[PDB]
Amino acid sequence: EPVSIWMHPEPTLSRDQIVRAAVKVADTEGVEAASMRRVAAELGAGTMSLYYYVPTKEDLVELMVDEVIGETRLPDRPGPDWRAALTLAANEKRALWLRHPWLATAWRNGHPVWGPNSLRQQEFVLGTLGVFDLQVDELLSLIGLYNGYVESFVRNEVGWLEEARRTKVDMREWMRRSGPYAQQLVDSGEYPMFARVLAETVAPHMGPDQRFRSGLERLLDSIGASLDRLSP
Amino acid sequence: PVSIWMHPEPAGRRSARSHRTLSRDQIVRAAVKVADTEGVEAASMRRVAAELGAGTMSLYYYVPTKEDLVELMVDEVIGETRLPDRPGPDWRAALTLAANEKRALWLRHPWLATAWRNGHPVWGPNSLRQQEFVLGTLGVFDLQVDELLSLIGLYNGYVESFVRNEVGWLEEARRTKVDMREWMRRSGPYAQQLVDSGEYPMFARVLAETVAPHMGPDQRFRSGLERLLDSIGASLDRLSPP
Ligand SMILES: CC(=O)O[C@@H]1[C@@H](C)O[C@@H](c2ccc3c(c2O)[C@H](O)[C@]24O[C@@]2(C3=O)[C@@]2(O)C(=O)C=C(C)C[C@@]2(O)C[C@@H]4O)C[C@H]1OC(=O)/C=C/C=C/C=C/C=C/C(=O)O
Ligand SMILES: CC(=O)O[C@@H]1[C@@H](C)O[C@@H](c2ccc3c(c2O)[C@H](O)[C@]24O[C@@]2(C3=O)[C@@]2(O)C(=O)C=C(C)C[C@@]2(O)C[C@@H]4O)C[C@H]1OC(=O)/C=C/C=C/C=C/C=C/C(=O)O
Ligand SMILES: [Ca+2]
Ligand SMILES: [Cl-]
Ligand SMILES: [Cl-]
Ligand SMILES: [Cl-]
Ligand SMILES: [Cl-]
Ligand SMILES: [Cl-]
Ligand SMILES: [Cl-]
Ligand SMILES: [Cl-]
Ligand SMILES: [Cl-]
Repeated sequence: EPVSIWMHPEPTLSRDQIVRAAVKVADTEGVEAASMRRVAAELGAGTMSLYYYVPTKEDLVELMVDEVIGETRLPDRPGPDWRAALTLAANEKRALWLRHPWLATAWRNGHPVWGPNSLRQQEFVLGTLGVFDLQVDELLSLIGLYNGYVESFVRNEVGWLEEARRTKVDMREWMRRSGPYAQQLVDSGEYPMFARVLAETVAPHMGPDQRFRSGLERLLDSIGASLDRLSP
Repeated sequence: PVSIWMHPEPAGRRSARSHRTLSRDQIVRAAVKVADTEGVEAASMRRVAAELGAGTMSLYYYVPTKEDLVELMVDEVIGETRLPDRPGPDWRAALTLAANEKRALWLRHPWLATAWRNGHPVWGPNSLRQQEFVLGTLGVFDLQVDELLSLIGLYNGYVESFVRNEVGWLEEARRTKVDMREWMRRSGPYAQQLVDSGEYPMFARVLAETVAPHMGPDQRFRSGLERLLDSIGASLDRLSPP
């Protein structure tokens, strides 16, 4: 039976060096550029000798994820103020993804990453609502609202940065250039919800940081409303 | 760069050595079939041309870049969703229908979970029509546009995360031969070592008390979706007191 990288003890070179060097490549070149042969060259080592520490590309990615999650700066305990605690975790996750853009898209597996940094972060996040009388699956559903918002926002933010390096058209410029088509769509009268969105939305005109915070505040109100009903 | 939705499409044309007339639609449809069977990376201009019995360069007359092709493919398959013109007066039932149609679509075309790496939205006609339906489900409540979009954000965040993870398991298992249920079996001993450490009590509680993972995929999706709809409902109430 193939053994989890987390159950697979590691014996000049080390697993951590290999992982950190891989991360440094992916940060600027993407995860596909962080091949073993590339990471080997970065460490002045022979490629075959890397496999002794990290048996596969798949395992390298999983190690890379857990390694970076270790960079977040969370207190030991979430404390009683769940809003502040989730805001703190939200801001840290956003900053982490923007430092490591590949996090938004590198993971195409189903299985979760059960390395020590991810488990430690999960304690903090799951613990934020431990002071309400929730069943586990109620808890996990509310935390899914939180993760859903943060990851969707930042995945899109990192999509725009990626897209703009290809096209040199960023979000603001994209909205400017799409205006004549948007008007054509509104004037057709076929998309009245869309027309309402365009006429009335505020979010796209704020900077990214206040747009993130303003969505977070609404997200947290949505969790608070559910808490009112579940644990009254 | 003119967007693909504004890029005027030339007349259908048959190259002298080809049996079939070439059009944008026929190229996108042939691309979708390739992506379904072999993934989006395999659907190079050449491969898609081979499926059509056409020369590679003649495709570029109809679709100028791979990215436009992908945007076209995304909009094409979204046309497959089966939604009525208007959502109707039951918002839970309407978002339930859209959730189940999106999940089935992503299961038919699993590259939808991963192939879109851009920031810009797809404003093709199939996407805009589905967006009207989805946005329309809460349009009758007294909601500011950005409260509406935050609530629809909850809906999409749930459906996409679930199905992205579902399709991930399927892809992962084609490589490893271990699906989710088997992965849970094989990970038992390690999970028990983590619990035994005493360093992860929330994790221990989760492993002890979670029900969802033990359900079959349809029941798990439904049961999460009901909980998501309960949260949207608590928000709808609280947004318009008393
Ligand atoms: C995320 C995203 O899609 O973000 C979009 C951004 C890139 O682009 C934003 C965008 C684009 C263009 C404009 C605007 C945008 O905000 C402006 O607001 C704008 O509307 C503009 C304008 O071009 C205007 O200038 C103009 O040129 C023409 C018109 C007719 C109106 C204006 O005159 C007035 C206003 O200036 C809107 C925003 O749309 C939304 O927020 C859409 C949200 C839709 C949620 C869909 C969920 C559906 C779920 C599902 O199917 O499961
Ligand atoms: C999505 C996912 O991660 O899905 C996981 C699935 C693949 O795997 C599920 C999983 C795995 C293993 C087992 C189980 C699982 O459910 C079982 O429930 C299990 O717990 C099992 C067992 O192996 C057991 O058999 C066993 O071998 C060992 C122990 C200690 C207990 C059992 O004896 C009893 C029980 O049968 C857990 C589930 O965890 C969750 O559902 C976790 C939700 C995590 C949310 C974290 C939010 C973090 C956010 C953030 O940091 O921003
Ligand atoms: Ca508030
Ligand atoms: Cl990447
Ligand atoms: Cl490699
Ligand atoms: Cl490998
Ligand atoms: Cl941008
Ligand atoms: Cl800002
Ligand atoms: Cl793919
Ligand atoms: Cl599975
Ligand atoms: Cl089922």
